[PDB]
Amino acid sequence: ELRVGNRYRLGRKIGSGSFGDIYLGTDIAAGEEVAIKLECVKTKHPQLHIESKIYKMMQGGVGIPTIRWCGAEGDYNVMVMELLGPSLEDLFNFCSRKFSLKTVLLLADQMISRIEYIHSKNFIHRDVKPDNFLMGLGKKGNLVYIIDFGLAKKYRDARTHQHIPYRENKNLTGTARYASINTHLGIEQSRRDDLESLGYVLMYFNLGSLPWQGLKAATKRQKYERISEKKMSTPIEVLCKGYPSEFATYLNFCRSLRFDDKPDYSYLRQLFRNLFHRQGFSYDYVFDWNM
Repeated sequence: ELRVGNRYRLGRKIGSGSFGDIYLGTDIAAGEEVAIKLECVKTKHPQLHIESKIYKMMQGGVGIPTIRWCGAEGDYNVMVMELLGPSLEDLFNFCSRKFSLKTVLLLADQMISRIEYIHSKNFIHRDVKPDNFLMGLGKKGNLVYIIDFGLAKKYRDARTHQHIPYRENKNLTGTARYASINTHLGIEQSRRDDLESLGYVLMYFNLGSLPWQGLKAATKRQKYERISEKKMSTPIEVLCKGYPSEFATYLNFCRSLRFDDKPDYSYLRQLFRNLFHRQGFSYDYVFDWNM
């Protein structure tokens, strides 16, 4: 059988992320199913080792997947990770593409804390999207994980907390649908941009779709610019109309952060936490997919 690490049976391809493909694998020893990321070694700028080092720096964090093994075999760099449960996009589809307010708020609280944690380790994620959040397994089925550090970048020095300089003409990184407005404008990303993207993700869960989704386009350049210009032309107060004002406050707060500002994560969490209590929700972690 085809094995990597002389321990991991390789199975079918199950997705493609930053700079590499993801495969199902089986810990042929432990007997557990795993996820296996492969990067073709035939490149002048390999990334998987860099990503692995970011994960390993993160593993003191709640909701960061465990790395099981890192190595090079034949034509591929290999990173084996703990296999988690479905992505938030998967669960969104299981729930026919609408989440209740309570689920969105329960998710929002944990997703802000994952991003805060990454920032506390001097990195920005730069690919905040529903597919990059996965629920845990078993007694960790209530826990939201964040994955994929292939687009991550250090935003400050560990010692001085000197922020990376302000720069323009930086290329777009992750998905267009959730990119911050500044990212469309080619501005270097910082902490504010991870959080603004989360704001779009939350409104996506509330609405079923964002207003810059499904814009008719013949070529694929004209589909991106219609995303960019609909996102730039749709005020937050229009985007969040008919939803609790916290979501508009969240997005306005994130859009108004200065490039090098430290976000007040606690205030953002309390915004949603206080709304959670006003709606009379309880913390029983019964998400839409548990019903």
